[PDB]
Amino acid sequence: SAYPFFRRDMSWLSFNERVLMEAADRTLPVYDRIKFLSIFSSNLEEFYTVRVAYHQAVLQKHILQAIRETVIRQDELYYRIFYDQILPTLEEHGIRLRTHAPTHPDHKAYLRRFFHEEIFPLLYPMLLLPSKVRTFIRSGRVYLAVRLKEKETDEAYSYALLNVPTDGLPRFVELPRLQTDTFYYYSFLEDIIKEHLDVVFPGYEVMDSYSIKVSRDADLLLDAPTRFMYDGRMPDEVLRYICSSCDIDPEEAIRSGNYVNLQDLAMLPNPFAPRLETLTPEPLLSKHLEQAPSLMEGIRRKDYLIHVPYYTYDYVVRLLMEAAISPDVSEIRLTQYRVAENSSIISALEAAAQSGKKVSVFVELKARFNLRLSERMRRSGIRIVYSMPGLKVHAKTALILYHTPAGERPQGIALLSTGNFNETTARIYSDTTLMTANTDIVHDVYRLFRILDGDPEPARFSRLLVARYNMGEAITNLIEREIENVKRGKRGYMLLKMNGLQDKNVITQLYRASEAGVEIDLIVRGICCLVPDMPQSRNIRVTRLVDMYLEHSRIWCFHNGGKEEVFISSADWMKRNLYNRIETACPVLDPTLRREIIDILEIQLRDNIKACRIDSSLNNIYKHNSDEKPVRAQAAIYRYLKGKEETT
Amino acid sequence: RDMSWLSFNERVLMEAADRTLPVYDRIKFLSIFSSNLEEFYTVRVAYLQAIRETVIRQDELYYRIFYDQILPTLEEHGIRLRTHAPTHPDHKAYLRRFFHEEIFPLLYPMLLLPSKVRTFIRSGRVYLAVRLKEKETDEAYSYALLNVPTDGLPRFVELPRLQTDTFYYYSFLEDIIKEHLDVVFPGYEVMDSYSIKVSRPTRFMYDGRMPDEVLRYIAIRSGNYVNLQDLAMLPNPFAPRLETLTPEPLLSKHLEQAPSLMEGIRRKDYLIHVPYYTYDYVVRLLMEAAISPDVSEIRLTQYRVAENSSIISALEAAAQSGKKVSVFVELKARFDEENNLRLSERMRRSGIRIVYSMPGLKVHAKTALILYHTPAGERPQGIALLSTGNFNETTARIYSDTTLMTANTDIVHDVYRLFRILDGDPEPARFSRLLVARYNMGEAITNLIEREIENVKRGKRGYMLLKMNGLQDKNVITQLYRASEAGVEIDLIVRGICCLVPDMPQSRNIRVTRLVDMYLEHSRIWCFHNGGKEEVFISSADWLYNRIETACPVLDPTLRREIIDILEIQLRDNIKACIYKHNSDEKPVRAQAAIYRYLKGKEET
Repeated sequence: SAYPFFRRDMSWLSFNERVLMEAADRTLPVYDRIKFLSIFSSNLEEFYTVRVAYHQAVLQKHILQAIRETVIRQDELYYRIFYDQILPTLEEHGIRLRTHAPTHPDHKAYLRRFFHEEIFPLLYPMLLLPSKVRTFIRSGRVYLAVRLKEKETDEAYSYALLNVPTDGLPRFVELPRLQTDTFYYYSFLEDIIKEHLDVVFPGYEVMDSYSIKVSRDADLLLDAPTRFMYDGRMPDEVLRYICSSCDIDPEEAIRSGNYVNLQDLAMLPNPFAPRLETLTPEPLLSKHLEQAPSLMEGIRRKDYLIHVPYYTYDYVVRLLMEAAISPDVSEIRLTQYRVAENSSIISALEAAAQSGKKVSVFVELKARFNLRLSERMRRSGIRIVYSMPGLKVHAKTALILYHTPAGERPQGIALLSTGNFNETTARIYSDTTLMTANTDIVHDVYRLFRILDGDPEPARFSRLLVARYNMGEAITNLIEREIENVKRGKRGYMLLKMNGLQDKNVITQLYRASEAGVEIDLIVRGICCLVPDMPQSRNIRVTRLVDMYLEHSRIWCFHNGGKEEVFISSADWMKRNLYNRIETACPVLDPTLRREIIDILEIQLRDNIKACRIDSSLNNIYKHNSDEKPVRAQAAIYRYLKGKEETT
Repeated sequence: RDMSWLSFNERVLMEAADRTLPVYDRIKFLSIFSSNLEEFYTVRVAYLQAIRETVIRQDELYYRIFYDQILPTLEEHGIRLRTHAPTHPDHKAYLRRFFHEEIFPLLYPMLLLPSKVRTFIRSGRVYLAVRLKEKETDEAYSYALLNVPTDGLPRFVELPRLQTDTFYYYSFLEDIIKEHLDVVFPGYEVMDSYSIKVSRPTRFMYDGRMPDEVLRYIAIRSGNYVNLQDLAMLPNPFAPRLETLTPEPLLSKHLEQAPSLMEGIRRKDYLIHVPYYTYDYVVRLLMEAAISPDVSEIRLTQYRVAENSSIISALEAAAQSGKKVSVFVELKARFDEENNLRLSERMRRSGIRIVYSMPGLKVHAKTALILYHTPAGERPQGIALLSTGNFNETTARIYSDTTLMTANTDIVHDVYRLFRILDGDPEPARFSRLLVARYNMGEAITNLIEREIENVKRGKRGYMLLKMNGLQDKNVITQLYRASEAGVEIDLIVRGICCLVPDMPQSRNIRVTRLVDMYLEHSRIWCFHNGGKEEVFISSADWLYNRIETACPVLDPTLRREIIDILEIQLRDNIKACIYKHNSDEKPVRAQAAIYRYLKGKEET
């Protein structure tokens, strides 16, 4: 009906604004902020190469103008933070990231040597004669466009392109130091190059150079560029001089600040070891699990919930290793985003397959995405099955099966999760993992993998929710039940946390639930297309929580009068999630476990330090409140969980 | 000396010429010749007329093998390495797409303007000097330089194939650039291009078809292809059907049929010789250690931390099982990439302790140690792994190395102690059997030499057998001279750079063999005759005061027999290297194939 919806990209840009804000948070240790600057840059790179590109491919066959307008604004904010706060704060703590060329003799002597012995051999000085010689400018790299005037006083300017060899040198170059010195010194690689251009072009007067960067859909030449970003001091004559070979309208050209590709800030060294950066605490264990005779025995006796970064990642692989050398185990089956890197998990699985046990890995990746690693695994006896086009398996489940009679119920352990088991990222992910021996779940997971492995099985699950099967109905039923309850004069409440909410249908149901008097708390960090503070969303509160850990859990709580039901999911509610992929959602059956999740989510909804509420103009508004005691959810959750573990 | 080892490189080229050898074997020898003539020209010529005459006719020998024999032979076995652009449309289409999508974005076309703009030429890299006319009218020439981006792409490009096709098709990377020059220079009639290659600017191998004026626009003129040592990289479509460099990896069938590897080692010492055997035992043993409840800790030396390997995944698994896992890496890169940082961070997150070599004492000793749990002030009991090579095999050229796997209580305690010395722990620095560089090693070697000299003075035979990569040190060359005059017989098996001259008053007793074979002989072994009660050493280096090195005695008699057997195969007469009587009626073989036949035989006993 007549329902409002944010555009998804505007909503996305709102998210990256909040990332930029972490950088502006002066209460945070500098390197925390620097990390977020880098993240912001890498996110906007991804957005450009898939999302802006998409809209550019459509406009061949306003959104684009809106993006550009917003990005130009965010860019200005970025440089204000960088020059007015970051660089100054670094100096307050003895770090000098030089933005101009050193005057100090020793530093000069050093860099001149460095340029000569280390940089220069990695250069490729390219004169640009546009119609005469063709040249490529690779994406994700930084290049210097140099303007040259020769011997003759003639106005005619020459132009040259050179590389900043960050494929062979660091972006940031440390300058030698004495303990008596006030600072540690750093220089941009491209700055050093700028300061020595005269040796590269001896027969010219080097007029100026400007940093450029191009993002493109892929690095290729056409057979007979989503972004072209450059230092704003650059005259258009030289722009149209590289456009003289690129056919690039002033639409993709965005003039920006003096340093580009600043996602490399993630590479800026902190010479004060653990200082200048929030120390992440030591990951907790479960005492209960630890004091069982073996891990598999523990899960056989009780369900466990593991909340990671707070708890270790170690339980998945430890369990896998137990299972490897156990006589009782017939098979192990799990999902994996890719098989490309070596991992503990792969190793535990290889051991198991070599121990004769049936080992299957269902991998959600593509046609044209490793080869040696897969063959090593197959040789070990592991089986690897891919999602052939249509449904890609986004589900995050593992399965350990015991030897059982014949027509008996499968017995074993199911592991279900909001993210991947393999920790392989520099950013730390907050995620939630259920470990259960429950015979209904274990059977459902059992059945799921047979279905994914193409075997005949009835499309029917006891407790599990699978996408393109029972999940759509279940989500509708659950929401509807809250609507009904309000009409019976009972409380109607929902607590919903995910990375993204974008699906028009589910959003419309939510609006109808609000209209019906159902109260809704949404905790959504990324894209949200539901628009808050509206008549149709009058009973909805929208919280975006962004902090050091990536809030990646997907969790659903339906009040149901007071017989609360909690689900853990692999899916956000996008269009592609509820229809294209195979996903999972799982009921948390154990009451104390369900209670914990709600406790945690309540901690999140109580956050007054990082949490932001969204308004109808897509603004990130901090939920700060001096009157109440300060609570930041990522600190508090750790204290809560550590608390309970001392109560063993 | 130099005339003799230029005639050593003659003997390699001789093998390549050998028309009864399998094509890819011949191709690998040509490849060895090209890498050897190179090394010469950095360590010998840079350090002149007498060189040129004999080299330039070898260069003529080489190219004759290559063009007249190697190329058609491949064709005859259904391998088509083209020297020209394809006429076949499918191929023509492919390379054109390949050029645009893969090669072009990796290109840096630079017009050469010699005094206006300065530019560097990287050594070891192949470039294309390109000669341009902007129009056929001009008569004069523009010039340009082009990279051949073999750092991002292979030197030989395979063209797509149908099972029905007669051949496998390959093209040189630079030739594809040659054919597509006009996309790079649309404004010119692209007159020519020539392969160039520099050494350092001491040398300048280049395409002989190149004029000197363009040479002056920036010197040993050769054929149409430079850096032909790349011919090793050229793949063999037919598994191991046309080579000998990859026979079936051997298993230790005894160890294979023990109830576990850890059980096996616990009961007997084992030797593992690589290419010959599987590389898997170390990884598989490490995994057994990772799942085992008995294992208390795992220590290991590493060169760098760079590759995320099977071994890393294992140690991670061990650390996550709660075991102490420390890793001793000797070099940290200066211009640190994030992939190093990421891998190391993941390992740190997993429980693994990265400990970098504390100054001076870089560990070069490539060892591992698996420790069990033991009662009180008990002796450390476990497994120790000591090797001649690096634990992480990420090689292009194939190295042969030897690994001891022992649970011997003396060595295990010795390796234990060594790690604690590397872990900066104050320790009673006294090793029972092991010999450690800035500790007992120099004294011990000296005695070992002085016991043979002693034995000569006692009327008994004095004998040493040493296998080495090379021997530079003056003090020890003279130490070997000291033993030589004092009546001690000496065998030197070496490969690379060595300056000890034979055939003199101080070297009548020093014979020096240099093997002519495919794998890089990396083992470093010391054999002391000791009046017939023989002593053998596995060693991490060759002759002692800079880093920390290890020499390990081979205590087990049968393993000592084994190594001596191997070494002696490398010393026999029917094997290719360089009063008595025999005839010219036995077919010479290669040491490595003989060694393989030997180790295979041993296993099926």
